[PDB]
Amino acid sequence: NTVSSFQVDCFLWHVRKRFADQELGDAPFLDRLRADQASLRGRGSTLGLDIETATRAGKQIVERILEGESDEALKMPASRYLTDMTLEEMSRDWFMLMPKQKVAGSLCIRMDQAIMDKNIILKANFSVIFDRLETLILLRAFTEEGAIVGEISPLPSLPGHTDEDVKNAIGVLIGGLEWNDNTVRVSETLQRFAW
Amino acid sequence: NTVSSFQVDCFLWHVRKRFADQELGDAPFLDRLRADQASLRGRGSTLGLDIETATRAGKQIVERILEGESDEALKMPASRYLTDMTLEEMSRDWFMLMPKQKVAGSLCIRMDQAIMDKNIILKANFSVIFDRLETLILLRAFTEEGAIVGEISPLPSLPGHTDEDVKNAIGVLIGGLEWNDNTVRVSETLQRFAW
Repeated sequence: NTVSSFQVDCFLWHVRKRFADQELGDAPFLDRLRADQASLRGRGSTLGLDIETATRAGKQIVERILEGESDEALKMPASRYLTDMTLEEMSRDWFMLMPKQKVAGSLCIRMDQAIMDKNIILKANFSVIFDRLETLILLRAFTEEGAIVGEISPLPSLPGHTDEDVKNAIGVLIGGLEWNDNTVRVSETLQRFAW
Repeated sequence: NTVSSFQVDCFLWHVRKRFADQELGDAPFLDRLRADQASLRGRGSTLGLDIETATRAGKQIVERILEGESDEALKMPASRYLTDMTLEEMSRDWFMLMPKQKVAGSLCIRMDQAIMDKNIILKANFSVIFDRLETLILLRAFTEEGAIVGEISPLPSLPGHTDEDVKNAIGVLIGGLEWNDNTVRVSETLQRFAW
């Protein structure tokens, strides 16, 4: 119930206190330390439980979360994060004059039917693993003139998407753009990891 | 003198006429064809030379320029053009609040001393050959917030620059930026071809 979360609190306080004992903690850090020895004393008093049995039981619950870390904290490989786009580029507002939107396997594909006879380049920020595209943060289509005209975005409310899903979304976006005579080009950091 | 350039004119006219004979030429193309049969007739008249001997001698001068092409038109390898930056990005105006400029082997290096505690990424548009950076069109430093703060540009009035020159310029730019506690990151298309 509440007692268990309060054992968690008492133990975690004792933990950051052992931290602070090296005296590397920040002034606000230690302020929170005081604030929390206060709050925990007030709760242990207007509750009715000693805080040492609570510290022991919070040690027990960190042993359970440590059994969770012992189930295999860390997977077996490492990831790499690749960026074509400044944050600005990722978050810059844009619009399409005649939208074309589509959903395909946890991926939103947007483009503007009104873009014709432009050179478009595709930039993406994503994640690789085993030299293969692990997960897509975002992709965007820019005109050499500088305009955003298409976007491949991850759908949050779905259980993940794959590298083949992204190569398919890219191919479909490029097809839609090329239909209107737009010469579409891919940033090297996508050639090298998603074709 | 003038007669030789006019042999060049008469021959090159006969050439584009042989083109036009397939009737694939544009309306303005053929307009220029007429305009030029006119101008060449007027010049051959108020000059005093037949245009057929001039066509023969222009064939001789294209044989000399063809001996120039026979000295070895085409080198021995092929190049590739790599783009991080839309034209906009390359030509977008910027400024530095406290400039730092420098010349190093046909390369201009600019940066802003006033940039501190930013994440900067380096994008470049350049040319490779044998999977090595042949020649740099331009490089620019952007902040994740979107601001240009440094630039590595080719100096036109000098006899070319090398890939080592560019790796040195990059290293120097990154050093200058990192001095002010800015975390500098390189676009993958530079990692993969210029380190």
